[PDB]
Amino acid sequence: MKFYTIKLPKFLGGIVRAMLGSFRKD
Repeated sequence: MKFYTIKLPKFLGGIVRAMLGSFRKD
């Protein structure tokens, strides 16, 4: 939540947004 425990650069950050951007709740 606060930050990813993974030392990733923006893995989920750029990707997970894509997932949501594809979900489009409203």
